[PDB]
Amino acid sequence: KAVSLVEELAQKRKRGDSEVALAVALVLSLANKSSRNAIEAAAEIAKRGDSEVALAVALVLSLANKSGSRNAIEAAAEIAKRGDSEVALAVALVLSLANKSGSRNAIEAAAEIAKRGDSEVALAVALVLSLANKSGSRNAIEAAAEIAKRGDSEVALAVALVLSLANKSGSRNAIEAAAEIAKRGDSEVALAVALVLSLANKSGSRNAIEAAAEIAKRGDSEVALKVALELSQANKSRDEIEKAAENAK
Amino acid sequence: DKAVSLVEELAQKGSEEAAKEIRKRGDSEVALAVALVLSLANKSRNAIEAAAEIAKRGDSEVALAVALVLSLANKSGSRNAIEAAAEIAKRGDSEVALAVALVLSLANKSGSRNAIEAAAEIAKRGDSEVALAVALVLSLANKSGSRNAIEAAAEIAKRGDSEVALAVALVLSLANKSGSRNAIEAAAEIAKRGDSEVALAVALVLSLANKSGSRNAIEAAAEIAKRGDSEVALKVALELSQANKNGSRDEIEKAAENAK
Repeated sequence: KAVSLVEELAQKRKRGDSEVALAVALVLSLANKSSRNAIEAAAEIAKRGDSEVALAVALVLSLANKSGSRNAIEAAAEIAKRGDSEVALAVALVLSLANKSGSRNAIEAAAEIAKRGDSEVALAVALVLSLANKSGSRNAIEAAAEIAKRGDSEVALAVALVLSLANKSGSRNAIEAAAEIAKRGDSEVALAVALVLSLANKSGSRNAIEAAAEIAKRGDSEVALKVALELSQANKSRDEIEKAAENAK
Repeated sequence: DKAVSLVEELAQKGSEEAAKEIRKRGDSEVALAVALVLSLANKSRNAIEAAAEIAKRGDSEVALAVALVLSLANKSGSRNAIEAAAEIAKRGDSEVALAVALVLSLANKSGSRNAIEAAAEIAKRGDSEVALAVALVLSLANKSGSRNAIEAAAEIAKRGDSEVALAVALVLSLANKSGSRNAIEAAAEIAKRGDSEVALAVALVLSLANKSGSRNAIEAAAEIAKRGDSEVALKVALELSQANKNGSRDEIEKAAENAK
């Protein structure tokens, strides 16, 4: 029967694998209601006969119609032509997260990442998006959009570190400053701060963590590294962690 | 019509009604999606039980993500990964299913069984942030083409720490853009070590070396990475950062030699 649904949707088998059959029906059912290139791409997948790939494409395609951005529909077509499940999935995440983002910058950025089709960028962007969506600050979501727009794997990975590290500190000041760093959008500041926060949390001193949030807010790359040095060596005297924290204050 | 038929036929087969609801809505994407979800459940008990929750939801995005994770749980052929996928299907969060799909898919394409073992663990923990961060380290190890990095990625994935994975994926990524085979070589050494403070401190140096655009700086940075001394990376990072700000092409090469 599945071949019938794929055959009807195709026309409008010899292998006989249900999943592939249904999977492709999706790829064609989604293409036929979309972009001439989209329909053409969906066909190429059907000829491929890959269970995993057909779904990822349909998924990126399903997410392409939800945003509406034809650039997303056209970008999904090229990913369908590339036929790499890694690229499709990572773009699915960025697209899915941009939709749940509630930001048109994020949606516009996500479509841009789809065109470029860089797997590494989309995943790192999807991280920064996943964190901004959980942070609950309108400014952070736009910071992520700005980051995703730049299409830089390093800033996304450096900012995601800072956001992730702040969320584990439970310190509103640290989170407040973390969103500030994403706005600034500087890879060198985020990493220098990512160290400080990482080293404060590991030392497990609220005064160290809050001192770090102070450093982050100030956003002075050299100062974070100076404290990172002072904080690192103490980690290697609970009496002393407070000293370097106060000094950083 | 066939969509509701295929879903209904598979729905009759020990299913827990929902098919009538989906049929009443008459959405193909949801219908084909759920059909795939149930089809994958039948051949695979909690999965069959879990798939019904998806069917009643009538959500196109979740059904595919779940079906995808299910499809990959079959190709891995690891029972633990099947059960893990069922718990994710019970949640019905397309984000977790997607991020886990990647880790599972990337672990399958890696060829390391430690990795596939790890990928299954990630599905059980169902941590959206860890699955993505690991997927990075995995995606980067599969592209590096050094069997040790893949096993390094498996170890990282095994520990289930988003910080170490994000710090390591940073150095690996930073090394791949350096074009320096020794930097890439040292980057694989860092991931094996598995130290977050070391990788970050090194990620800094590399970030600064690449930015300054001095091959001496990069090769010096790679030397630092090989040593793996966190305190020494930050010292050079400070010396390197301040040259990147002034732009003294004569100075950058000076602090690069100092790092040796």
